[PDB]
Amino acid sequence: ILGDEHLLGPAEYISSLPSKGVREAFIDGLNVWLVLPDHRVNQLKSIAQTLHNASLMLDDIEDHSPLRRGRPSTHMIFGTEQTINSANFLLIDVMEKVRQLDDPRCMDIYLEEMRNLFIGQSFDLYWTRNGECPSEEQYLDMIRQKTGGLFRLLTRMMVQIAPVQQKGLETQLASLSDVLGEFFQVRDDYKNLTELDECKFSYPLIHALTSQPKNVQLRGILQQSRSAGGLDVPLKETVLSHLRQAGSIEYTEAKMGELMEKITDSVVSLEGET
Amino acid sequence: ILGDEHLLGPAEYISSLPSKGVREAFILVLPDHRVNQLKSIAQTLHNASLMLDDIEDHSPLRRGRPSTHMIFGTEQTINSANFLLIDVMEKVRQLDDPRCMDIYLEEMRNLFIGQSFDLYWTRNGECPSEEQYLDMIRQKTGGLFRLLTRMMVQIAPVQQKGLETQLASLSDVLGEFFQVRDDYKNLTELDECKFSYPLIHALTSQPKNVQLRGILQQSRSAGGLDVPLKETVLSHLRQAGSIEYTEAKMGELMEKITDS
Amino acid sequence: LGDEHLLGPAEYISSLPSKGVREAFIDGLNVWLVLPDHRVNQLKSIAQTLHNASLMLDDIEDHSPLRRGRPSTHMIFGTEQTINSANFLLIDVMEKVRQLDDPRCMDIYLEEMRNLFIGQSFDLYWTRNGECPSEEQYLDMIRQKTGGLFRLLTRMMVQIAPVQQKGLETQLASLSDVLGEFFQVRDDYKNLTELDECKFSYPLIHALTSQPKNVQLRGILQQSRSAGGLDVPLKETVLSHLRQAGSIEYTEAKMGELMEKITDSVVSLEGETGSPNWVVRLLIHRLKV
Amino acid sequence: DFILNSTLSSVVERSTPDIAGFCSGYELRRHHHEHLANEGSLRCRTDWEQFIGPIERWGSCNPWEGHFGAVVLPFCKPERLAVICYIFEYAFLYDNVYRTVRSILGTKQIQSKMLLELLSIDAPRAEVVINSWKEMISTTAKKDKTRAFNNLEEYVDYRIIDTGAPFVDMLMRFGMGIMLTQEEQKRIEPIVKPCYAALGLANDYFSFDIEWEEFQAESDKTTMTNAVWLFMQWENLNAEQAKRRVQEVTKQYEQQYLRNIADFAAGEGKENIKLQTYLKAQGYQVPGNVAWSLRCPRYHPWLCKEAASLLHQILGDEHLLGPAEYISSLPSKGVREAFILPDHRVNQLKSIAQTLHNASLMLDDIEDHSPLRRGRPSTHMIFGTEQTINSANFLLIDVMEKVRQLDDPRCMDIYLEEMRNLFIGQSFDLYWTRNGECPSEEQYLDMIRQKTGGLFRLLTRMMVQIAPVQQKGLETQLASLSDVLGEFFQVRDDYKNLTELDECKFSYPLIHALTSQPKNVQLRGILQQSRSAGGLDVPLKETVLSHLRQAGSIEYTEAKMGELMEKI
Amino acid sequence: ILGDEHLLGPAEYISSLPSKGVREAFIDGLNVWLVLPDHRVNQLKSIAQTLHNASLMLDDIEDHSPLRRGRPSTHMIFGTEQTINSANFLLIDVMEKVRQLDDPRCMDIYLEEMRNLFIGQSFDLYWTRNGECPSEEQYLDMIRQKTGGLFRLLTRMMVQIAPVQQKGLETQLASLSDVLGEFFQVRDDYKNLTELDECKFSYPLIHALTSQPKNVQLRGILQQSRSAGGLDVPLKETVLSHLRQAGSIEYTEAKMGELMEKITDSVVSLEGETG
Amino acid sequence: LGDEHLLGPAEYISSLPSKGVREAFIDGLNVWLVLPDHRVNQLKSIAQTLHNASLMLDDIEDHSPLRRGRPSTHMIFGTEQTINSANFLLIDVMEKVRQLDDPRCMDIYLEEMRNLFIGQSFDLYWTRNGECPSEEQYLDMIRQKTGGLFRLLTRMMVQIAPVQQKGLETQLASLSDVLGEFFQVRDDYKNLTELDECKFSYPLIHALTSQPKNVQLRGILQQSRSAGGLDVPLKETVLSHLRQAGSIEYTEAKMGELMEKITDSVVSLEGET
Repeated sequence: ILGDEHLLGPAEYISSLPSKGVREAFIDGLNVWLVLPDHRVNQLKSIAQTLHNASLMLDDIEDHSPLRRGRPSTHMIFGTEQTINSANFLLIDVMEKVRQLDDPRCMDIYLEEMRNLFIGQSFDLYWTRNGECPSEEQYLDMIRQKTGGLFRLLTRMMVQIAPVQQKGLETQLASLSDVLGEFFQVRDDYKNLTELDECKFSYPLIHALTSQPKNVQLRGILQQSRSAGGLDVPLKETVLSHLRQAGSIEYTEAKMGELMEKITDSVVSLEGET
Repeated sequence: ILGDEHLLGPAEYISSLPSKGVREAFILVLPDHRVNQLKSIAQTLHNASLMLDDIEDHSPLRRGRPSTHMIFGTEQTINSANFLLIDVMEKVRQLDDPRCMDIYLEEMRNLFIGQSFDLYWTRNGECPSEEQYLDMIRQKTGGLFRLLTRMMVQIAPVQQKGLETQLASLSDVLGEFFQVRDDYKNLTELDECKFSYPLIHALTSQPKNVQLRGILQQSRSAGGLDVPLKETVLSHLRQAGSIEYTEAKMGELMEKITDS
Repeated sequence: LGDEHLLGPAEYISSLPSKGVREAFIDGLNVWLVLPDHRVNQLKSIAQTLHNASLMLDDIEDHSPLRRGRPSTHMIFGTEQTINSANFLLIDVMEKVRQLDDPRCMDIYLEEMRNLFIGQSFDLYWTRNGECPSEEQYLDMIRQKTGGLFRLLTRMMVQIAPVQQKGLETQLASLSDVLGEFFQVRDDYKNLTELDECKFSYPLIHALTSQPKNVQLRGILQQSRSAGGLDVPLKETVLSHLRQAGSIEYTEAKMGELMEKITDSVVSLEGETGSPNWVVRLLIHRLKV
Repeated sequence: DFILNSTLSSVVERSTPDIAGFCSGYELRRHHHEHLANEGSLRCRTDWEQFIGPIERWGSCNPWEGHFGAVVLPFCKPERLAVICYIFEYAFLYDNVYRTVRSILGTKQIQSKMLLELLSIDAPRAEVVINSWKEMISTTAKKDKTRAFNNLEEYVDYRIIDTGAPFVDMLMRFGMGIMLTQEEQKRIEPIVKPCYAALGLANDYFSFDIEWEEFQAESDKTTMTNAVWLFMQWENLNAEQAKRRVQEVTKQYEQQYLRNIADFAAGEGKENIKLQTYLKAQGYQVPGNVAWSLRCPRYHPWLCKEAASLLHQILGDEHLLGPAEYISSLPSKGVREAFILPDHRVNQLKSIAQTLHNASLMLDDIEDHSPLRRGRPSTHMIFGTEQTINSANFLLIDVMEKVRQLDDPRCMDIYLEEMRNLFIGQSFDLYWTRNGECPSEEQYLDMIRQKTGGLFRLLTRMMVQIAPVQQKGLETQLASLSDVLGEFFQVRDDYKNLTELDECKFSYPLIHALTSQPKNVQLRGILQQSRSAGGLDVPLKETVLSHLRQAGSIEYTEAKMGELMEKI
Repeated sequence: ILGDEHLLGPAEYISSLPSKGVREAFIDGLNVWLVLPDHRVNQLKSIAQTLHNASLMLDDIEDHSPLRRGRPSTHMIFGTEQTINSANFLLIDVMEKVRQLDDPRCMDIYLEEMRNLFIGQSFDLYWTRNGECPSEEQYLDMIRQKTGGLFRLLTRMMVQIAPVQQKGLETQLASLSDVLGEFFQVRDDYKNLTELDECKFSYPLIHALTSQPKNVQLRGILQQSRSAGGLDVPLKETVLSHLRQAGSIEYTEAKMGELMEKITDSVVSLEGETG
Repeated sequence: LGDEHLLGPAEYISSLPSKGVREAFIDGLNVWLVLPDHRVNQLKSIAQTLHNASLMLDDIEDHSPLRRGRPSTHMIFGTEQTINSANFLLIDVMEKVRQLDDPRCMDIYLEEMRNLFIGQSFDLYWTRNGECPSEEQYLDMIRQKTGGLFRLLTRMMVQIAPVQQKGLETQLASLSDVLGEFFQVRDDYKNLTELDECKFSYPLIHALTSQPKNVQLRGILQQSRSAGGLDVPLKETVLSHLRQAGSIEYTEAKMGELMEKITDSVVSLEGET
């Protein structure tokens, strides 16, 4: 009838797994600049945790990943439909917490940044389904919304409840959020490749396909993955060998270095201001 | 990337299919603009529900035409449904009333609990009772009607404030009637092992019927039933006396719906 | 037609390494019942054939690729041929009971095989439909499935036994029933401690009963049902859910109680006979201690 | 203190330089808590006649120092001391070995009582003694006494195990209980044997005197295999000359053992006390053997009584009968009922036929992957495969309850033989169906005489047995009729299923097509496609029909029916 | 134990099937202008028939077509591997057939034309497997080589075998053959579409995908075709409705009319510089 | 445009590591036949291209995901593109045989290719239908399938060979057939000692012939035929059956007997020259 045990089951499962906690560390780091009450910071951390959990729950069915952190995924314990149902309700649940922050403007930020996140994820899903390689500009504009969406969403809701005074620090913090969202995705791509199964594009894999327009081997191992469903170890070694010859990994290291210089410059400028 | 063509695609496709407009016809002296706003909210919520339900039932067709997940994929349809929820959120905001927000959130919570119970019963093959099944369809199906009626009463010019309870009861009875009718007009005209009022009566009145339970189990681990198996299921339901046990419910619900 | 293709699946399973629990049980009971070597060997053949047919059928109805580490009979001869050989083995055993020179041995056979088939039918119904039985229902079933061959052999031995030893029948039947319960709870314990076919057990029943709201265990069991077996990480999660409800200790308590009953019954039998039975107690030692 | 605490046991005090010219100044110890060792043999003896039977041999017991297991090895732990005396007495009496059947059951109760107590305390510690026990018993069995052997050097290593040294050795191992590595044993095996041989050779040497009398008593005895008696034929002498011969021969190689203790393990690595203590333990028993064997009754029996006198102080049936009633509710044709004596006997036979046919149909539907039967869903789609198999087996068991009420023992054998033939036929059918093997015409016709004519033969023979005595000369005629009738039914079924083989079943027309045309590759390819994919699509079926009709196989089939029909 | 019975086998089942005789009729067509003897005509016709049979046998495998002319395909009676083997041997058989024409240049012609045919087929396969939409120019270039290759082969060998005199009328005949193959392919596409199961790109489909690079529905249905290895009736009707809105069935009739104008002009021109 | 899709699979299979048995055999024959270097390189090109096409096709017709520890060609380019490239390779070699400046070099090519295709056809038919050939039938097949390239190369070399080389035609051809037979038996031995594609071999044919009633072996072979391959315990069971039947010793004796003929033929050829 009404027990609400089949709704929060999947939500509670994913919320009891090991996690890095980068989203909460970002809030803690920002709270130094914007002095805020512990109550508000904890509310924002809960919001970020719920949004992250919903995103993780959804992005596992769309990747057919049986395991998460060595533990089984949520849809392998509850079912795909139940996981979708709980994830679509976590959006409503967060909607009641943004409304408890006592600010009419906080709902506008929520409703705009969520739309940006959904646009980015929609583009990622399209490029995954239809194997169309995007340009570097396109890929860098997706991950500034798909991954930098949560950081920007948290930042804009925190400079609004920030006590008076500091209001000028809006553009700088937003740029920091975007650069961090870019860095945290290039880093994950580099880590995953140097140390693709679901035929997912990455920054190193676009450079290879762009610099080498006549590489017919790469474009065929990229299609065997789509057709069969995944690449075995012998084919993954071939893909890594093809990427090692185009200088894609060096390109990725250069991009990461360039991004980190921007991060440190923004941090030093912000520290100078405050 | 500032495009909306891969996010709004499935939403436009599901809104182009032919419909019956039950929710719109359901929709207190209200100004016309408010009525159009409420109709848009109802339509968008129904479209999202259909988009999600077609996936959770592996239905290749909807009203004769293809389903949304066979033209755009599963994941894109899911993303579009989530953004449709966000868009309904935006639409409720424009109604210019603080108290519509709480109504929307509470009704969505109830609708999701009902759908969760339905999904649990369908996946695990656990047969609900009469009371549990009749309480699940007061939320999964009557949730939209209750949501709309509570929203309409609030933004209606004063006077009509004591009729919230009566209209809510009317909405619950209406949702029950719709679900029981759709159960009836599906056997007196299953492949995903969906329970129903006739099926529950048959399985409860007969605690030792092994044939029906075996056919249902075959349906579960086959992806669906063929024509002979569906025919024997119908014969079992007809012999158990559940086609007119359901016809008594449809009359009893019509008695309540007529009174209030 | 020259035989073969019929007693080939039967001979493949008779050439595999075994243990000899039933044979040792017969030799342990013979010191109390006292039978000629001919009759004891005939009963050994009957028990061996019946156990082999049971294993042949169990492998098919469990989708088990291997048995004792070696390939199964139906992966070398086909499902249909194995079924045919198993059906013929029942007719073959029914030819050996007739050579025991007793009309009353046929009634015992035909009345205990019915109980065997009833217990196995309930096992199959619960496995296929996903229904979870109660502890009483589960314990009663394994008193007919696993403790039926022991009872069958026992009731045949107390009928060919020379005149006098015939009042010791109810005690021996109870001993066989408790042995059949013990041999199944032990396997249930051993498999878990060190579900691919959605098989129920004492720990799993306890976990499902004590926790009416554990939605994760009921979820992984359904995943197993809908995927033809669990993976190793899901198996570890199922096993971990069974150490938080106390199922592993509940199974050991049941095992201890069963062993106490076995020891009490053996002591009573060794007292109402006058002969200490040092071969059945070595079998008890080989089991747990 | 993890060393040998020899405070509970002490050496024997004797002023002589050495008794009987053996074991000069060796530690022949005696245990002060020896009272447990005494009953150990007596408790065993009480078990024997209670399980095996009466004894007339007294055994091993002397008024002097003590038992052979007492003097030789008193270095046991206080608790694990009497369990060994139980083993020794059985071994010291086993060499000599309806009521015969009862005697055997007694043996299984002695070879398990000793095993129980020994294994109970510690199995890995225990397993050593049984492992040595297994090979020890077997070795002496193989050596035939009628066949002789060669020089004493090759003799001793047979004898060192034949009477058996490692037996006492493995109990000493059982005394202190250190597990030893596998390969390190091998290099020290030639270290222990010189001690073992000298240890073992004494036993027989003292025991020679009593072994002699036995040969004269037994005529059939071929040889008294014994080391010292081997000198009697090899080096012919009076008698006591051979007793002198080895009196110091063993004495000569034990002196070697003192070196081995002080050698490399305890030499260069003198500060390696964990290993150096291990070596010493082995050489303690040696003085023990000569003590007891000196004058004991077992070896010198003159004491007899003097030794004895001095020493006297579920409701069920719903998941079983679920697939069976479903298949019995589907429409039938009444072919076997019409084929089938007072009315009750006829009804009993009709019930038997119906149940057997239902079981056959249930089993056959599973092995055809056929979802439908008479337009109605098959049984394995309402109850599954395993439940249907269970019900099919129980139906075979149940028919037996029906057969036994016909009041005829010679109806219990007809049923079994006919079912054997039915299963043979079905086995050949299944083998040909699976392993893509086309039978010949004769093989196919033989198979369908048993798979399909088995039921008719069974019913006819049962009816002849049941029927009044006068009309019993038919039998053969009716059986031949039934065989032809079943053949006709099978050929008809093959013919009709073609005019108007989704599982690649060999029919009568198909065999003709395959045999008359050895070079037809299209038909064979289509059959293999059916085997692999699972079945045939409609144009494939039409091309199969075209290939069969071109070869004139349907006209062949119709000729068989007219031939079969004429015989009927 | 030396019979050639499992090799020639698949090559006879495909020959037994009914045909339309386009290649034979074409061979008869250029024979009035070239006037070469009957035995040479029969040899050329046998070469063309064998090449067409090999092409059909390979094509049916590379598309999973259970049926051909209403009857089952060759790889459902002999399997895939034996069909591939027979297709590979039919090339060698055709090349034994060519040397009997008693002209060294026939071998060079044959080798060049088969190189072109294999290039065209390679591009067709790459576009089909990788889900890459060709442009109009690329598609028209491919169908000029894959489909017009056989006609060009036959006409180039015919103008070489034929009795002396007339030799300058080679380029015109090659142009005619290329245009004719283009027409055959476009006609086949139109007939199939009006009256992509294996994700095959056509002229109307290319036009629709080029005209509206925002139609996500068409692209999604084309991807569903690839994912499920085929399209059902409602999805095919939806694709046809999409093509009947972007003016793809009308942009195809103009191409066919232009190809007929070219064919008629080429025939007329090749009727003036002869007798 | 270009041939980037037609020569893809050919170049990929050329890149992979090889042994060089064909090139070594050509070099070995050269000491008797004394061809110029240019012709020897032309023949090496022909042999390499033919071998590569053969491997490309064999991997397809045997569902082998791997080749020498590296991914197969049809796992990178698809089955259709690989078949197309193999056919173009068959075409391309015929443009190389035509560059040897001898009309008679083409009839040899056509006849030996016919023989090779016949042998492979019998192999494929036996594999698909699950029919066990006889020893004579099996040995006649491999004398054409794997003894075909050797015979082709030998005949072309003797045809190009500068004058003389009269009697060195039949002896060298017999050497080629024996050598191909020995290579196939050696490969069968190696595969066995250190079945997934239901492939018959000398040990397996011997076992199924010496034992007319071994039902277990036939059942395991049918299970391999149906399921798609043998998992490890079933492969161990087949190996145990073969060891019990004595097939391994039969194979080793056959290998020794073939090597004796190889040695005698080589000694005789050296003796004549």
